[PDB]
Amino acid sequence: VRPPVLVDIKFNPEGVDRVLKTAFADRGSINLADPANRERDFSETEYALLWKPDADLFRRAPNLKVIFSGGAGVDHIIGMAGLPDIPIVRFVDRSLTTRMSEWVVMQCLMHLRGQYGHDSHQRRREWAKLIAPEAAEVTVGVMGLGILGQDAVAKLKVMGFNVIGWSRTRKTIEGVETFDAGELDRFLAKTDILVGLLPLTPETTGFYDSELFKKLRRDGALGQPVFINAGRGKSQIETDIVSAVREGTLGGASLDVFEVEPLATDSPLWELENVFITPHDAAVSEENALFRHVEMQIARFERGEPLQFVIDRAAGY
Amino acid sequence: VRPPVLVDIKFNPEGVDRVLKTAFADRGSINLADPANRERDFSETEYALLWKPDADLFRRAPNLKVIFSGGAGVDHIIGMAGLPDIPIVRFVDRSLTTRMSEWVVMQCLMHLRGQYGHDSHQRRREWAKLIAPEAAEVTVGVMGLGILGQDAVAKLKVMGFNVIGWSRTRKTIEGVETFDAGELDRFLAKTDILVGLLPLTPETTGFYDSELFKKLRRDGALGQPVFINAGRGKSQIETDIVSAVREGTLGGASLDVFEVEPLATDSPLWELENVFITPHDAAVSEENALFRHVEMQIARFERGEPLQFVIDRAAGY
Ligand SMILES: NC(=O)C1=CN([C@@H]2O[C@H](COP(=O)(O)OP(=O)(O)OC[C@H]3O[C@@H](n4cnc5c(N)ncnc54)[C@H](OP(=O)(O)O)[C@@H]3O)[C@@H](O)[C@H]2O)C=CC1
Ligand SMILES: NC(=O)C1=CN([C@@H]2O[C@H](COP(=O)(O)OP(=O)(O)OC[C@H]3O[C@@H](n4cnc5c(N)ncnc54)[C@H](OP(=O)(O)O)[C@@H]3O)[C@@H](O)[C@H]2O)C=CC1
Ligand SMILES: [Cl-]
Ligand SMILES: [Cl-]
Repeated sequence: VRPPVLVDIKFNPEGVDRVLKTAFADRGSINLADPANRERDFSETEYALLWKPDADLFRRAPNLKVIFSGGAGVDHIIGMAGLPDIPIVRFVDRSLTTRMSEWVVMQCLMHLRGQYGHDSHQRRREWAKLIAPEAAEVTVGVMGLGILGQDAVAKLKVMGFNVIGWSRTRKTIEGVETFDAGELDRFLAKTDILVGLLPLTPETTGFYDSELFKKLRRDGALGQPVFINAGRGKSQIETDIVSAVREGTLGGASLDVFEVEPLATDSPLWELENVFITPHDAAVSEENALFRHVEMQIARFERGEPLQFVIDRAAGY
Repeated sequence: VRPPVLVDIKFNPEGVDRVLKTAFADRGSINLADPANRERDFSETEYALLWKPDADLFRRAPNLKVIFSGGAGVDHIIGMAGLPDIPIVRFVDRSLTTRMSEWVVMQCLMHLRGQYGHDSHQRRREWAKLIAPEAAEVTVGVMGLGILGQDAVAKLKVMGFNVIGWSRTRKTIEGVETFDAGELDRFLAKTDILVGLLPLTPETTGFYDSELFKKLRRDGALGQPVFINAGRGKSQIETDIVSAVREGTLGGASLDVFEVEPLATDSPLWELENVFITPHDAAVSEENALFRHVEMQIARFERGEPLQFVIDRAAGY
């Protein structure tokens, strides 16, 4: 008999309860939201699925073999005291990648084509032809070339954009100029539409700021460059986005993530011209997908195969 | 010395005058907008570039070898009395195809992802996550599989949509179910998002009507099906689009073309929920592109090679 999987995830508790009815069917689960588990024995527990876990979890479950993040991010876990030296697996919803690429391509097209203007005129019953350059005249600079960035690059290229990429270690991608960490300024100077698909680490906290926006290409085919972020909200400085749009440093933005979520009602972003807001719904997983992922990794682990999507502790993502 | 090319195109006359300064540089042009050409001798004229030409042009220029349409469409020419039995070449701006595909993919994504709702909530400072199915769950049915439709199909497929096509003669396209003329009802019943890329002919006049909209798939992943048209406006019955959206037969629409252009200020379409209007600017040619196209076809013709993009007179497009 395999021991049940420990689950401590701060999502809709009623939703989690329901998924867990059919998850882990060979072993069951220990839902830490249930008061009947306040004094549960975790001595045999092998696997823990955690999202914003209780601080003393690792004292209670000292024999864990693998930690599974309940999210795509691991900032919620990585900084915890007493985090054991065991693999931490991030949630890579293999079906979510394509949905992030739908969002990225749509946002880039809406900026390329002038959706903001089209919609403003439509609401005023104004017939107003706009000029847009073809995609090939515009360079999209993708920051982050991991699971999400490499899919976005591929699809943006097919739509016709010139695409360049930036990552901590330079990638090799056919047809796409790619840059190392240290080449940030050069990469920004070539970029008309910046697409952010970075994890949140100390190095990427407050990264998208006034100074960065002033380095984007100023004499490109869109007139003024555009900032797009669907990575993590704490990577950007929103007051600097607001100032940059008002002063014309940025021609617009598309944002799915924010420093504080939900975005405050009084944020200036909501009504800023040429700014598109989605409420962190660009690529949210269907509720079972996390559990299917964890189950699959357990199966690999129990056949003696390598875990996938293991984070690099020293790098922080 | 080759004779100058006859040009009778009802566009901005000042714009046409300017392009013609550098066009046809080995022979010149005869601009019929110029009053100095009211009594010009066209006995030697070989080529005519026409958009909504004068009715007696063919009496004045009886020795024409080739007619070039000034537009992508040829409805403006095809019905004319005394139209000579010589090739008519349509304007296929080889660089416009990719721009039509940008528009089609953007519109399909905006309907897939709920841009209308996102934007409505954003304007009200409301944080409101929406559910959207992945593209693979939605079938886009492309009507017209010519230069524009085949490019749209390819790019929609890469974005992840299921795609099917319909044309007068069935095409063979790998990975895409394709249907013949007579299979329209079956094709409509499988379609969640209809994309119209048909020419205007008698058979396609008033084609997109109430009866057609009621045949689109009703139990699909978008809930209610969507109508998209960027072919010709006279192919649709706008009052039926309005009724279909109000009654819930259509979940929304995207339109670049209209029965009467510009779209009347009082049209209900402007303010209809889930309807996106662009003012016939999805794929408008840069002003020189027409002349470069005509020049290239003349060069082929003068080397004894076949003209390209010749219309099928019996079929009407
Ligand atoms: N808005 C949303 O709904 C969602 C947002 N996300 C967010 O997207 C992020 C990216 O996801 P994913 O692509 O799967 O992540 P990956 O870990 O696969 O890729 C991360 C990329 O970021 C690069 N990177 C990390 N740190 C730096 C740095 N300091 N300098 C330069 N490049 C850096 C990495 O470089 P290298 O390749 O050299 O390692 C890599 O290319 C996630 O961490 C998550 O926060 C995820 C899902 C949904
Ligand atoms: N909104 C805009 O700015 C623009 C609009 N357009 C419009 O787009 C139209 C399509 O352009 P393009 O793709 O280059 O044209 P093509 O002539 O290359 O293709 C036309 C397609 O329509 C199909 N078709 C024609 N009549 C019928 C019919 N009765 N039943 C079923 N299918 C039919 C043809 O079938 P088959 O393959 O069997 O011949 C073909 O697949 C143009 O005619 C023009 O009016 C063009 C450019 C810009
Ligand atoms: Cl964040
Ligand atoms: Cl029309």
